[PDB]
Amino acid sequence: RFLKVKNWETDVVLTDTLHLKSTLETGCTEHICMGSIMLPTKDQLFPLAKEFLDQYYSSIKRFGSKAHMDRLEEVNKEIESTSTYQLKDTELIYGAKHAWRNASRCVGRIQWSKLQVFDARDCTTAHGMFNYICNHVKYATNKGNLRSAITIFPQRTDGKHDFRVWNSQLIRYAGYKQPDGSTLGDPANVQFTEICIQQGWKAPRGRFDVLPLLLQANGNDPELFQIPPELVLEVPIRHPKFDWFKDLGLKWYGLPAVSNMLLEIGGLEFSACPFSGWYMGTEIGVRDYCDNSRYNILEEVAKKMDLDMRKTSSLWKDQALVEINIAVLYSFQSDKVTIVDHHSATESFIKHMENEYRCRGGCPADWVWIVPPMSGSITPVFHQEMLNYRLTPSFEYQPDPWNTHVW
Amino acid sequence: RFLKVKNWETDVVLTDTLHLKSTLETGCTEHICMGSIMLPVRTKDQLFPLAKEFLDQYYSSIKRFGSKAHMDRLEEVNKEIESTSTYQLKDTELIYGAKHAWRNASRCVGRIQWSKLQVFDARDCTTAHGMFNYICNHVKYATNKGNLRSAITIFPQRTDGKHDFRVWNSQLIRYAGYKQPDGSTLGDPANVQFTEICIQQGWKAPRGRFDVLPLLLQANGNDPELFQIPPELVLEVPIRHPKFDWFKDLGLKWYGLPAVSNMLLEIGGLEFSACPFSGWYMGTEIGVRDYCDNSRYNILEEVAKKMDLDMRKTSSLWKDQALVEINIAVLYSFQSDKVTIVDHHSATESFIKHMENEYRCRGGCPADWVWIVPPMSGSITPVFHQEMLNYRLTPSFEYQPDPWNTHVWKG
Ligand code: HEM
Ligand code: HEM
Ligand SMILES: Nc1ccc2ccc(CNc3cccc(F)c3)cc2n1
Ligand SMILES: Nc1ccc2ccc(CNc3cccc(F)c3)cc2n1
Ligand SMILES: C[C@H](O)[C@H](O)[C@H]1CNc2nc(N)[nH]c(=O)c2N1
Ligand SMILES: C[C@H](O)[C@H](O)[C@H]1CNc2nc(N)[nH]c(=O)c2N1
Ligand SMILES: [Zn+2]
Repeated sequence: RFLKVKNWETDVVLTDTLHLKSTLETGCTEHICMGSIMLPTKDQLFPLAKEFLDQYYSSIKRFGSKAHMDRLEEVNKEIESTSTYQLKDTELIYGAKHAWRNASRCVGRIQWSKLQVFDARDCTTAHGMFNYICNHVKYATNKGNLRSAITIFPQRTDGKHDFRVWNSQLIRYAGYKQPDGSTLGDPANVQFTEICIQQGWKAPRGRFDVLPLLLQANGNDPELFQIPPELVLEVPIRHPKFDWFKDLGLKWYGLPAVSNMLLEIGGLEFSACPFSGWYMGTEIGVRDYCDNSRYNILEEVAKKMDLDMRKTSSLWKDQALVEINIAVLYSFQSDKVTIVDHHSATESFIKHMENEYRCRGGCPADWVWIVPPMSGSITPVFHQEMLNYRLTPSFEYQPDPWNTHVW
Repeated sequence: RFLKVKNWETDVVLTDTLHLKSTLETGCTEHICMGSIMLPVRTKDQLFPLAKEFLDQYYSSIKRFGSKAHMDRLEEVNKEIESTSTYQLKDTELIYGAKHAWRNASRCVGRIQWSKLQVFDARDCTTAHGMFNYICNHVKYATNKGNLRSAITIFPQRTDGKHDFRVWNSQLIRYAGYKQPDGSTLGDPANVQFTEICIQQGWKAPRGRFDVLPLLLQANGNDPELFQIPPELVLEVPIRHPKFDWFKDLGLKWYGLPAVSNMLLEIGGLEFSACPFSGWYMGTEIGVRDYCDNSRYNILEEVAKKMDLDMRKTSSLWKDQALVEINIAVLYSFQSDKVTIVDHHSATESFIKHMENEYRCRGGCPADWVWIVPPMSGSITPVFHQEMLNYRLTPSFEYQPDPWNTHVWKG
C-alpha cells in the first residue's frame, strides 16, 4: 500500500504515499494494463467541493479553522441553493496551478507554481473570448521570453451554455487536402482547416497559414477571428551548419497553447481554459516535423544530407532526425525565444520528482509520455520507475465540439 | 468483453479477446498504473488446475480437444501428481510450452520468430559438468558460424526448491566488470558483482576490458562450479564505423550471441529454473544500452570528443549525435562479418505485422509498450504510435531472485 519507485541508473528509491489520495480511475485492472492507451447533480458536487476545499485549506495551513469550516458551510449552502457554486479567486488560482501539478503526462511540471492565471469568468461573447485570448497570447509570448499562463472561461452550467475554443491549440498551421491527393501544410488540421472554411474562413492556401480562432461562447454558434499577426511569434528554422536547411522553407510558432482541454476544479467544469507554456524541442522536430501523419520531412532532409537511404540499417532517419532537432533548438535559441531541450527538461523533471516525493509524498507520472520521442534511454527519465494515477484538480480530454454542438 | 487498440499513425483498430484467457496479475489496479515498474515450493493443491489448463491449451493447438488421447493424458497427469506431487511433460508438451512462453513474452519485440525455436531437452542432466556440455552444444548450434538460430536448453524442473538447477550467469556470454580502488570500472559495470563471485569461486581474471565470464553452473541444488566456454565457441565482432576510421581505435567489440540464462520458464505449473535461451541482437541493445548507458561502458563522451562535437551545452545534441553513429557502427560491423543482427526499424515493423497477425489468428498479442519501443528514435518506429494491451499468459518466462541471495552453501 506504500509504494516504492526505483531509478535503475542511480539506485535512488522513492516512497509514494500520495497515490492513496487518488480519486479517479486509470483504465487498468489487475488483469490488464492500459498504460499505452491514448485516452482510456447536487449530490455528486458537495463531496467534490469538500475534498477540494479541504486540500485548499490544508495547503494554507488553516485546516480545521473558522474560515475553513465557514467556507465549507457557505459552499454547502450555495450548492443546496443554486445546484452549483462559484470559486473564490484564491481557489481558482490554486485549482489551476494544481491541475498542472497533477498532469501525469507533463514533463514540464517543475514550473507548476509559476502559472499566471487569467480569470475570464465574466466573459459573455466570442468577441469577449477573442479579446481575452489576444491578451493571453501577448502576455505569454512576452517578445520571446515566454511565460506560462491560463485563461479560464465561465464554468459549464447545464452543458447547453458551454464555452469552447474549437481550435486544439490557439495557434496552429492550416492543412489542405489536394487534387494531387497529397496534403499541403499540416495534415493534423485538415478537418479543422475545412470547418473554418465550412463556416466562412478564406484560406490563403499556404504551407504555414496561421489558423483563425473559432470561438464558442455560452453554447452559441462559433465565430471566426484572426489573431493579429504581430501577436504570433514565429521562428524561421535554419541549421547551425547546413545552409541548405533554410531552403527547406520551414518555420514554427513559439507559443504552444493547448486550447481543447477541460479543467476540473472541486467538481466544477471549465470547458474553455486555453493554457500555454513553452516547447520542448522534440515536440516540433520529432513529432511536428518527422511524424508520418504530420510534416513528414524526413525523406527530403536525408536526401539533402546525401545519406544512404537504400537500407534502413544505415540509420539515415535517425541521423537526419537528430540534425532536424539540432536546428529547431538552434533557431529558437538564436532568436531569443524560450525553448527547452529534452535532456535539460528530463533532468529538471527528475529533480522535480525528487522535490514532489519529498514535500508531497509522490508525483504521478506517465512514463509513456514523460520519455521523449527520441534518444529515450540517454535521458534520465527512461531508467526512472514512475507511478501513474489521477489526482484532482485535473486537465481532462473532452469531445471535439463539432461532434457535440447542438447547432 | 471486447477491447480495442488503435494505431494513431494508420488508424488501424484491432480487437482483443485473448486477454480473457489471462490468469496472472499485472501489478496495476483501477487506481494506479505500474506499467513502468521493471519487476512488480508449490502444492498439488493448486498444481492440478495449472496442469489441466496447460493440457487443454495443448490439445486444442493440435486439434484433439476432448479426444481420448487428451482425456487419458489428463488422467495420467492427475495420477502422477497425487502420487508424486508433481509430473513430467512429454517432449511434445515441453516444445509447445517453451515456444508459447516466448510467444507470450509481452516485452519481446522479436516474437515474429516465435514458432522457429530449437528446443534442447536437457532434463536428463544431473551435474554441473553435464550442464556445461549441454550449454556448449547450445552455443555452438545457436551461433552457427554467424548465421544465428534461436534455441533454448531446458534443464530439470524444480522439485522441492532445494535441488534447483540454476545458471548463475545472467547471460551465457557476457564481459567481466572490475571495480578499481580509484572508483573507476574496468569492463562492463553491469557485471561487477557477478565477476567478484566468480573470482571468489576461483576464477583467474585476465582483468581486461572485454573478458568473457566463465559459466557458473548449479546442478540439483549443489554449490555452483566454474567452467570456461571454449573461446572457439565464442563468436565476437570488432566494432568499426564505415566512415570514421578512428572508431576501430576505440578498442570495442561485442559478442554475437544474446543468450539470457537467468529467467524461469513456467509450463503447466512446472518450474524450469534453468532454461538459457538465445536469439539474435537488435542493434540498439548494444549500440544504445550496452555502450551508451551511463551505468554501462558509457562511451558517448569519448566518441563525441573524437567527432569534435560541441559538448559544452546539452542543447547541441552531441549525445544524440554520437549515439546514432555508435549504433550505425554496431550494425555495420555485424553485417560486415555476416553475424545475424536486426536494426530497430526492421524489428519494430516486423513486430507490428506479427501483432496484427496475432490479433487475427489468436484474438490478441499482449505487449509491453514501455519495453517494445526502442531506446532511441521511438516515434520514428511504427510501435510508438501503436496502442497495446499488457496482460500475462502462461506458459511464460519469469524473473527469479539471484541465486547467490537464496542459495544454501554446502561447502
Ligand atoms: C512551461 C513549459 C512546459 C513544457 C516544457 C511542457 C512540456 C510538455 C510535453 C513535452 C508534453 C508531452 C505532450 C506531447 O508530446 O504531445 C506535455 C503534456 C502536457 N502538459 Fe506540459 N509543458 C509545459 C507547460 C505546461 C502548462 C503551463 C500546462 C497547464 C497549465 C501543462 C499541462 C500539460 C498537460 C495536461 C499535458 C498532457 C496533455 C494530454 O494528456 O494530452 N504544461 N507537456
Ligand atoms: C530472435 C531474435 C530476438 C530478438 C531480436 C529479440 C529482441 C528482444 C529485445 C530487444 C528485448 C528487450 C530487452 C532489453 O532491451 O533489455 C527482448 C526481451 C525479451 N525476450 Fe526477445 N528477442 C529475440 C529472441 C527471443 C527468444 C528466442 C526468446 C525466448 C525463447 C526471447 C524472450 C524474451 C523475453 C522473455 C524478454 C523480456 C525480458 C525481460 O522481461 O527482462 N526473445 N527481446
Ligand atoms: N510544450 C507543451 C506545453 C503544454 C502542453 C500541453 C498538452 C500537450 C498535449 N498535446 C496536445 C493536446 C491537446 C491538443 C493539442 F493540439 C496538443 C502538449 C503540451 N506541450
Ligand atoms: N536480443 C535479445 C534476445 C532475447 C532477449 C531476452 C531477454 C532480454 C532482456 N535482457 C536481459 C535479461 C536477462 C539478463 C540480461 F543480461 C539481459 C533481452 C533479449 N535480447
Ligand atoms: C523504469 C523502466 O521499467 C526501465 O528503465 C525499462 C524501460 N524500458 C526498457 N525497455 C527495454 N527494452 N529494456 C529495458 O531494460 C528497459 N528498461
Ligand atoms: C500509443 C501511444 O499511447 C501514443 O503514441 C503516445 C505515446 N507517447 C506519447 N508521448 C508524448 N509525449 N506525446 C504523445 O503524443 C505520445 N503518443
Ligand atoms: Zn497499467
